[PDB]
Amino acid sequence: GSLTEDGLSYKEKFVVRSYEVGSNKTATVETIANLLQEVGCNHAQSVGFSTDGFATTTTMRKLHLIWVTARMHIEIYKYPAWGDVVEIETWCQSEGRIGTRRDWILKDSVTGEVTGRATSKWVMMNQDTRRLQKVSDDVRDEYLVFCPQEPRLAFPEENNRSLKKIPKLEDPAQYSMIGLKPRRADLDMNQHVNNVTYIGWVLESIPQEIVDTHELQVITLDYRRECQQDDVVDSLTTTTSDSQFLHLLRLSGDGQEINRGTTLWRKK
Amino acid sequence: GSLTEDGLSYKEKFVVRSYEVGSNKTATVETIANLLQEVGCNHAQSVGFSTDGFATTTTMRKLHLIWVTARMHIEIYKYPAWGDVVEIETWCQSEGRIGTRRDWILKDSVTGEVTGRATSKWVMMNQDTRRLQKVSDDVRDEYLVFCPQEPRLAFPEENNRSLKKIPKLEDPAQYSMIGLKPRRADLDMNQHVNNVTYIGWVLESIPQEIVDTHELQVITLDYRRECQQDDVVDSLTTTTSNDSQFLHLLRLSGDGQEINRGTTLWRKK
Ligand SMILES: FC(F)(F)c1ccnc(N2CCNCC2)n1
Ligand SMILES: FC(F)(F)c1ccnc(N2CCNCC2)n1
Repeated sequence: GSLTEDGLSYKEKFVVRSYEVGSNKTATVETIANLLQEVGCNHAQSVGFSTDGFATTTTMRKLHLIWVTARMHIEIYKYPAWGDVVEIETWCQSEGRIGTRRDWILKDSVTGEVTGRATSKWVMMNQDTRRLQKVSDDVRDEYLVFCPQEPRLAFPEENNRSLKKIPKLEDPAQYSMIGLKPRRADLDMNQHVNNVTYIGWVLESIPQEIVDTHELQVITLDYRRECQQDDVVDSLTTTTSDSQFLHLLRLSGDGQEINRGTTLWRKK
Repeated sequence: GSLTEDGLSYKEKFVVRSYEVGSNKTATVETIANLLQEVGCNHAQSVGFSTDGFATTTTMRKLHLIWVTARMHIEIYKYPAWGDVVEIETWCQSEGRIGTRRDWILKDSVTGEVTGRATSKWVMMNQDTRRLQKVSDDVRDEYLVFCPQEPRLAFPEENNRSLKKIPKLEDPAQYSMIGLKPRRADLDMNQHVNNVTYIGWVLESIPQEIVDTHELQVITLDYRRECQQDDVVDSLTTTTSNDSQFLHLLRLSGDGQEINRGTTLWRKK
């Protein structure tokens, strides 16, 4: 992997592994999400971010601040097959004092065609109190050194899916998967549940017949609260329709919302 | 006219006037460009900018700075007819240290449909030395108070026309209109040549047959240097192409110094 000539974006090639593919011998959406996170980490390291798992700036470390994902949106046109090489380009953009964005474009290395795109919204959080906050002047200045200053968006279209408001699923849910618990493989190097695990948990309540007869085209996931190592989650799903679903992850005990999202599926 | 509910954009309605229309009884592209400038001025006044003809901030007046247009890009799907009401929404965005952008959406007031869109790039300049510069931290902070912080673009599409690099027309030009001079009606309240005058001058070298048989769809104009009140301009045009496309160059009649370059795309009626 490497920064591009202008130093404002990063590219990396990945060979899809045997254990990374589903029943149709193509990468799962979780494999895709792990690759987006990996190229994001490799970009942060190349532009001088911390190497402790938190990917923080100098000012963020002095103020005890960390980034937390607020939203992940992924659209796949073609999932790469086992053994195929997929190239991913990523870049960041500052969004005033609201937070920052990380965008990605996925290409077939052989054909050069775009096979997918993704966007993520990140918000500042004080690491100790867990309280959200605005992005300060000093942090906005650090982002100007490695981000394009003119807008560059993976999802440019006006009123596109990536910015849609997601409603809250009302009981009773059409489908559910109860008692989901993370194991050590679900934790990152800082013992927090990895963001990709929540995508897997959302997908657990989709009926196996849908997965067998449809391809996942779009997934939009909001993040509200974290699942701890000893927490238990229930994954709920209702058809809103292509097939479209509304999703909700909540703690098994008190029913506290951890995530909400939507998925759009195309018949194979 | 008024700021919208969130206070991050501005809207205004205009009734197209008799002297504002061309041969097909619809607004000229110069009428459209004047309306964009007017709604831009009304937005700046509503968010606390100076009222002297230079749309300046408190920090800009302190540092003797002004904005200058670097590029204007306009795309029209339907020109409003004489007597029609056109609604225009405008907003600004900060582009880091490079400069700022002002975007516009034009709608038919009756149907609610988008009839056109425009975007403009602005660069900081010291008013005394005329030297270009980067946008300072204090100016970027002033723009955050009245601009949307998430990107809002009139031209979102990937490699869209509004960002295309424009080449320099090589002599000899296919067409030309020589000896163009501005009169007092071409000057703004600060005695500088109005930006819309340059659009008119570019269009002067398009043959009348093209204007009679085609409608202008897209115009992209780069601004490099200003024409003074006593300067004389030559307008040059060469066809580069059902659509007709042209390359344009405005230069001073004497020494041939470039003042503007641009392109136009026309569709057969
Ligand atoms: F994205 C987000 F909404 F900002 C988000 C994601 C994940 N956690 C949070 N928290 C939990 C701790 N205290 C309130 C904020 N918030
Ligand atoms: F857009 C632009 F290129 F920045 C521009 C437009 C108009 N004038 C100028 N300059 C800068 C150099 N000194 C003379 C005035 N520059």
